[PDB]
Amino acid sequence: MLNKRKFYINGLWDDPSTPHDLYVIDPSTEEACAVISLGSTRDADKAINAAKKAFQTWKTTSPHERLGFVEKILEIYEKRSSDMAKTISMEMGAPIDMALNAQTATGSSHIRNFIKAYKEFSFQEALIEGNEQAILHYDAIGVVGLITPWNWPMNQVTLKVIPALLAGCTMVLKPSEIAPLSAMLFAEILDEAALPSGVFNLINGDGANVGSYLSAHPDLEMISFTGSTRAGKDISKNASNTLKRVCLELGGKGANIIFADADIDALQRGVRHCFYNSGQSCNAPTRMLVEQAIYDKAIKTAKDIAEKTQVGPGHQTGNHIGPVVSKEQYDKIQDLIQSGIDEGATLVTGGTGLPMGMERGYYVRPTVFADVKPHMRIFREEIFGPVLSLLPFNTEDEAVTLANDTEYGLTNYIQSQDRSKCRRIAAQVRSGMVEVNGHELPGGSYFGGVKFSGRAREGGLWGIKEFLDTKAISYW
Amino acid sequence: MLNKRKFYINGLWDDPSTPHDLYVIDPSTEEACAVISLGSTRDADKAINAAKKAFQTWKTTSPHERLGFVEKILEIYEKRSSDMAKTISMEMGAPIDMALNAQTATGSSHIRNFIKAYKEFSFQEALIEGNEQAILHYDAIGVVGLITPWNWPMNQVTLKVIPALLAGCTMVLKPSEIAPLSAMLFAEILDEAALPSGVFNLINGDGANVGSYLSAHPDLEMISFTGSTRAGKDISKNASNTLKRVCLELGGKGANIIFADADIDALQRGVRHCFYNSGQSCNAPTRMLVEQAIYDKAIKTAKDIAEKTQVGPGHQTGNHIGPVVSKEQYDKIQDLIQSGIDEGATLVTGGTGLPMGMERGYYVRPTVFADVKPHMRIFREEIFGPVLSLLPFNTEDEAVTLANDTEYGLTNYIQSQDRSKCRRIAAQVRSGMVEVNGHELPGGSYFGGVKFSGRAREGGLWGIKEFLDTKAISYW
Ligand code: NA
Ligand code: NA
Repeated sequence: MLNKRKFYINGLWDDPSTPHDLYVIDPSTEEACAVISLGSTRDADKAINAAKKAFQTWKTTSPHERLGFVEKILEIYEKRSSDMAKTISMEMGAPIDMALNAQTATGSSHIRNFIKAYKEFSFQEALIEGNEQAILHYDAIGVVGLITPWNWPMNQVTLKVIPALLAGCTMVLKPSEIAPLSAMLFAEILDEAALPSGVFNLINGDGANVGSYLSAHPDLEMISFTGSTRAGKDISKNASNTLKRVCLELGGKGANIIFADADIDALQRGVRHCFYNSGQSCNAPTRMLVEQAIYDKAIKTAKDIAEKTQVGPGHQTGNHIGPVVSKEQYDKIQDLIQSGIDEGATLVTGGTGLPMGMERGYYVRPTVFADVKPHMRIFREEIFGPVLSLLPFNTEDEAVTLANDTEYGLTNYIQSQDRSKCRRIAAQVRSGMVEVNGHELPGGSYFGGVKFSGRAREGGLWGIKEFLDTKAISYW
Repeated sequence: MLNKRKFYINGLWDDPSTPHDLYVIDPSTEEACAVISLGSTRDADKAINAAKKAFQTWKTTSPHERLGFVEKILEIYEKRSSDMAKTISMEMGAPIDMALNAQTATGSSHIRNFIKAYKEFSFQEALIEGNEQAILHYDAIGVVGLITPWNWPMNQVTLKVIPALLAGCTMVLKPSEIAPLSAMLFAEILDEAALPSGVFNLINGDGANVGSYLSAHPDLEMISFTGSTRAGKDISKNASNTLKRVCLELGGKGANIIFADADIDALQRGVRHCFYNSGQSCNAPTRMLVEQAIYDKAIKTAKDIAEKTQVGPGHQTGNHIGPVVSKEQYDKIQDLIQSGIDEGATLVTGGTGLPMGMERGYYVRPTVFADVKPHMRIFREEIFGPVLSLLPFNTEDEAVTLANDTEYGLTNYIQSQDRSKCRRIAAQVRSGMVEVNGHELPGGSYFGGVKFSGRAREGGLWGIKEFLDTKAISYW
């Protein structure tokens, strides 16, 4: 079992003020793989003090020198990529192939996209096009709090730490206490990159104590948070007394609108996307809304793909899905699956319990429901397991109404070979992102939602600017 | 006395659910000039219901038609400009000349600047320059809550209602209960413009009941608030449970850094700016930091200008300052003036009590303190009366330290004929805006601060975008 009790504060790994041990569980086995410390408010004060002190000199480094640190971080990140993949796989259950090619690789892709964006960005520019007197200046917002979850850990950590570096901020990161090891290795990457003492600090801890304490701390000027909508509301409440900037990346209940004229592979692509990372993706397309004409075909295709979707441990190679991350997550998912049965949805395949043959680990069966109705829990609540809900629609208006019947609005999805129809529907759905016909958003695009999904705009230029204040100077 | 008890809801002036009378006081006389109703949560629900219903059709109007309404609003606004000036003068005490040429005229200037900005704006554009596949879409954020204060009423109302119109939002405005009449006339302007029923709604009320209730209401997606920092924190707290966008324009404690090499008129300009609108400007330059070499000259100039600054009623023509807006404001200012004396600052001129000869009205004497120290209340707290604080500095670093010794950061000011020195200092002061050498920010620039001054970006393109969500479509 790994001894990982220390925090990274002011350039050094140090003990917490008081021991408060927590085992990190490997969800593929149910066994402890490491021990960490849950920090107290004193450990937070230490980290924040180190960051405030560093900021005074870090804010005066040139963009050139900051970019050089980020390039160095990328170089060491790539060198440690398979250590990172194994760590992620172990702590949160990602099957090892996808732990390397998606969990770890998205980190490197975000880093590169920040680099490209930074090269196009200037800290001064015209305030009004064609006025050569007044100027717009961007300033480091200050010392910031960063809070990341367990589901796509390096995706979420790189999206926050890199633009904060480039902006000239210093920071305290609290990663997820159920998957902190990847962040601790990221800490080692930054230390090996010789990032100046106090610029980056890592303390472990929980939401109710350390997370809330950071969000209310008077020496932080911003909190960047990725996590559940429930937690985001409390972050926002705690931050309001010091008028911090609050940037939130929260949950989703994505609709995938599939028309009869969708390309051949639309249905398969959709079902596969739902189960990817065992459904533990805030933007996963979990409500499949299918035109009446191909509804029976959709059910049949979802059934086939589900039955062919293997489940297996994180440590095994291949394209099975892994366990879900925790017992508590497993229990919530089982309850929601049972609710689908009890509320009268059609159970197409899968259901409650461990898949046949698995004796231990938080393995959830790939599950499909059909004839799901808007009032059902499985329609409304984010499940975060490999659980798809299908229902039909008859008109474009009905599809849009169903897609918009949610408080969330992260990514919605549309499949149709009719470009005009794609455009009409894309304009009417209420989300921060829309993926049409399996096309991903380009590198350097933002990632973020509207309404209960949060309104953060992470990635590329958007992401760098969340860590800057603007200043309008009337004569430069 | 004017009978003004009605609310403007769904295209009609109607009675409140239950009478709750409040006299509007004319601060030049201490007498009631009108009676209004303080609304309840039921009146708010009515207004919001009217707005939600209107939004369904208002969001589909073209930009062309929305601009046509705003042009019509401007035309009627200009037609009613001297009614507006008299109303503002009466309800909050602005001397009538400046009630027309600044209080009312800034409204028209903001409207025109939104018009210009709207003509440059498009609701779709490229997501990434040079990518012709993905597209950025702007969508009306939804039904919004607008809350405005008493000090620059039409400035603050036009900054909120016009960009919300152009963005395709519907809205409920609650103006200040101590200066609501100008907003009610603005309501009549919009009604005469034939703006569709329910697009714009006005209910009167207070902060603790109606203001808080709007900020927590589940059918509003955004709150735009201009007011005190204390109130902004509570707006933010109430809004967090529904994850609304919250845009805040709060108070300030502006530093005016005047070097020995400032232009001839720098000192006079500074003192005059402090007393303008009787100091009731969130961005007023209330801390004058003077290079040691010209400190005695600064004191002497401030004294002369103060002694020559006349006080008089709102209804009289001329360039005297008027009363402050209320008894409660007057009492707060007197307390802060007395604090300056008690804490040992040098009283240069003015002080406590009514100016000689004034028998009634909330008239505050133009007051100057010198040798003010950072711990003094008059240095730290926003006074909102005609009260200037002077102190010297010896080095550039000392000036910057003093200017940044505040939780506020709205507008800071720098006077020096050394352009290099202006640039160095402008880059180091921590504010959303910096006015150098008496140069105003250009039309279409934003107005807003950082930290405890809020981070709203009102005006021009910035202001239109605060009422829009962004949507990134991967294939258009
Ligand atoms: Na774990
Ligand atoms: Na009044």
